[PDB]
Amino acid sequence: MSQVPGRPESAFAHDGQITKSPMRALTLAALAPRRGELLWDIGGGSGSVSVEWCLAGGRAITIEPRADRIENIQKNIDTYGLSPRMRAVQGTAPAALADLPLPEAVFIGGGGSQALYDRLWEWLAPGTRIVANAVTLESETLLTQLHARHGGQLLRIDIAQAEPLGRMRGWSASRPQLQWSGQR
Amino acid sequence: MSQVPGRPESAFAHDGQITKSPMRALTLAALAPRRGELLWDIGGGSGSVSVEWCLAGGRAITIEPRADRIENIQKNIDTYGLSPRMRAVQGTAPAALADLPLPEAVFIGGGGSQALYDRLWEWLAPGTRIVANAVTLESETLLTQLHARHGGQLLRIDIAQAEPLGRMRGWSASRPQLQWSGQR
Amino acid sequence: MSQVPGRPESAFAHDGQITKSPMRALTLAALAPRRGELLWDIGGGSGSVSVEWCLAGGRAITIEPRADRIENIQKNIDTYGLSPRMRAVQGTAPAALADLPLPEAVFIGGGGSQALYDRLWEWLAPGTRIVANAVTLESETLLTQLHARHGGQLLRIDIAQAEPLGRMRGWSASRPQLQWSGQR
Amino acid sequence: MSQVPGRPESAFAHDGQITKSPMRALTLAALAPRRGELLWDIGGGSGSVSVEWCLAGGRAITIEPRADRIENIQKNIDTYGLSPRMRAVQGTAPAALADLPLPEAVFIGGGGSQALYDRLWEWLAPGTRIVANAVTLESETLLTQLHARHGGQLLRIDIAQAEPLGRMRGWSASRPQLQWSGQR
Ligand SMILES: Nc1ncnc2c1ncn2[C@@H]1O[C@H](CSCC[C@H](N)C(=O)O)[C@@H](O)[C@H]1O
Ligand SMILES: Nc1ncnc2c1ncn2[C@@H]1O[C@H](CSCC[C@H](N)C(=O)O)[C@@H](O)[C@H]1O
Ligand SMILES: Nc1ncnc2c1ncn2[C@@H]1O[C@H](CSCC[C@H](N)C(=O)O)[C@@H](O)[C@H]1O
Ligand SMILES: Nc1ncnc2c1ncn2[C@@H]1O[C@H](CSCC[C@H](N)C(=O)O)[C@@H](O)[C@H]1O
Repeated sequence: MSQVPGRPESAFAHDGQITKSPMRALTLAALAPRRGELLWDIGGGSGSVSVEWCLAGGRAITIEPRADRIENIQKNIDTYGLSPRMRAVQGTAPAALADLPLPEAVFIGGGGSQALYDRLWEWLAPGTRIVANAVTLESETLLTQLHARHGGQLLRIDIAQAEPLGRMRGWSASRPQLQWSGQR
Repeated sequence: MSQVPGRPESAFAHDGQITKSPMRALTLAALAPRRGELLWDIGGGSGSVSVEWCLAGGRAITIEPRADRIENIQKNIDTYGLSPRMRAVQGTAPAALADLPLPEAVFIGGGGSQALYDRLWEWLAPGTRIVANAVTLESETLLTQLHARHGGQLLRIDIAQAEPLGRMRGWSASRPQLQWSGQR
Repeated sequence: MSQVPGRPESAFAHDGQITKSPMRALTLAALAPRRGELLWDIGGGSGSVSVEWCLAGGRAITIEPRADRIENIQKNIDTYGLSPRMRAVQGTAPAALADLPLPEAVFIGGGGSQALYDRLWEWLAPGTRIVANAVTLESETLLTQLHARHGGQLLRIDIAQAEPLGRMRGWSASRPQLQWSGQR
Repeated sequence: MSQVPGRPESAFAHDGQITKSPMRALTLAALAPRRGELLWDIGGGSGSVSVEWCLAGGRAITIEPRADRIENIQKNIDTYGLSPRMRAVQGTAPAALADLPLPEAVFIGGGGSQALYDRLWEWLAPGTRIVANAVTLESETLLTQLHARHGGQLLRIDIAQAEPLGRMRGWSASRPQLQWSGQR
């Protein structure tokens, strides 16, 4: 079992919603976990980002509304013997982050609206690290405005795979993603 | 300091030829270090891949012809106290590889030719993992051929960054890079 | 000489600010000249869009503030004997637009601000076609907003070219460009 | 009806196989038709590239094996009153090009193997223009080798559209295409 992020999708329980391995390698690079650091993983999903954060030696709380997804998250905590360093929390951000200890880092997988970012600026200790991925055009202008307001690094990421087609190979149909890496 | 690959380019002595931090994350994700595994790093440059591979628990031999770049590799060995774990060899592949112990993984950022690959193909223990980045049409073609012959994974990767443009921002002008990841 | 848009950049007097030939093809495709239709070309530069629009049978008014660039527009008018069909106006939109007859189509390669668009929105006959290229994060955001408000088509476009790289070839480093095409 | 290439897909009879409008704008830009010039459109499909070549004032022969596709091609000749400037030919290249008059330009939509390119170099008058689009990795290395051997322009083209997803917008999943524009 690998000592670095980007571990296969199949290292995790998940439905058809999971940060794909190369994106997750990028995401963890930007999160930059130090040992014992806390992360709020807003979005959650399969919790795979949290899992790699914890395997790098971090502690993580992983917020997620959907019940089916929370089961997957929980299986992944057990599978990696991650209690109590990682906690699944069933809820919806920002509301679900009201009664939680302040973190050193925040990952906005999913749920990234202005209301979230207003609350975050209201609730978080200055210099708390933020990392966000956006796949919609609306999420993208949001990350672009955040980068205008507060600086940081803003990356545009395109990754495709080679695949069958049908006696030949093609590039898999790809979407770019924006990622913002900043503070506060 | 960060517990995962893709640390900033300033965490390393380098001369301008370093592997960019997000690409370094992707590569290490493909290399997938397990504790104590050995890496051949062909085309060391400033040795950043090897440093992050060894920081994840591996050992590495780093092959670079240029004495001035070797010196930077040496500093990174020093900085991170990796001398038990990490060796520099001044030289050219394939000649410099000939008396080395066989690795568990190989990385080619260096001058990857068909010669190098035929030699690697003859020498390597079956199941040894290979990872290569290409940034020329000629080396990309080569990876695609390698992929057609041997399988594994072939990724096309484009990463840009938000850069100044007068009082405006613009995407930095990037090249896609091809990355093959296979074995044997 | 070629009967379609996207003629080489050498078929025009220009100063370095010209629209690239493949982008000029895409733009004219979006503009879709019918015989005798009128174009407002905001941000003329060297007037290449207008030249190709008028060569397809249209008429155009070309708006550029810089006297030295106007001179290049003038040469292209001369070269192609377009003076009955094509006018240069030295100035800035929106002021320079105020006494012009209303067009059948408008192209903004020029300084496209929200001001310009509010004014264009008030002045223009409903069904007038609009086409804009963006190369900054700020102008791209604007196009996306325009798209959300008004519909039409929004394309993301990346074009690179095979360039030397020592004795090897590599892709030239390009930016994506956003292009909106709508009406009213 | 527009005086330039890139006309909508729906301006043509076609099954689910047709050069998409922006690609076709690019393709015709590179073909550069002059009035009365002959084109072999190898591939054929719906014949849309031929149709725009002829509407620019060119003559075209359009080779295509599949019977269903040839009906579409023929409907497009009738619809645009293109007889006899455009001829549908049911066959398979290179064989199907044995008894045909020599052209000024060649478009390799589909069917682009080495056998084709060996025959073409054997059958065509020096300085005959070639334009080719490739979507597979094998077709791409072929166009890359052709560019090594004979120069010309080699472009990498990525175009995406904005589209629903589901209360938001996404970029449509896109494949890059290589296009070679050369001679002989
Ligand atoms: N307001 C909100 N707060 C928290 N999570 C939300 C949310 N809105 C949507 N989500 C969740 O965000 C997830 C999408 S992202 C899933 C991928 C995940 N990052 C992974 O690595 O596995 C969905 O599971 C969705 O239920
Ligand atoms: N035949 C060969 N054998 C070993 N190294 C080579 C080589 N040809 C070129 N190289 C080296 O490969 C380097 C380019 S790649 C440098 C990036 C490196 N992976 C890093 O992270 O720092 C150059 O320094 C060059 O000297
Ligand atoms: N407010 C404004 N009104 C009109 N033109 C403007 C403007 N601001 C900038 N421009 C012009 O827009 C040009 C950049 S775009 C040049 C490309 C042009 N379409 C061509 O094919 O040649 C510059 O020359 C600049 O002077
Ligand atoms: N050897 C060959 N010779 C000629 N046509 C071929 C071929 N192999 C495949 N084709 C055809 O090439 C077509 C794919 S391309 C279709 C898009 C077309 N360029 C258009 O603009 O409408 C298919 O119709 C296929 O039947």
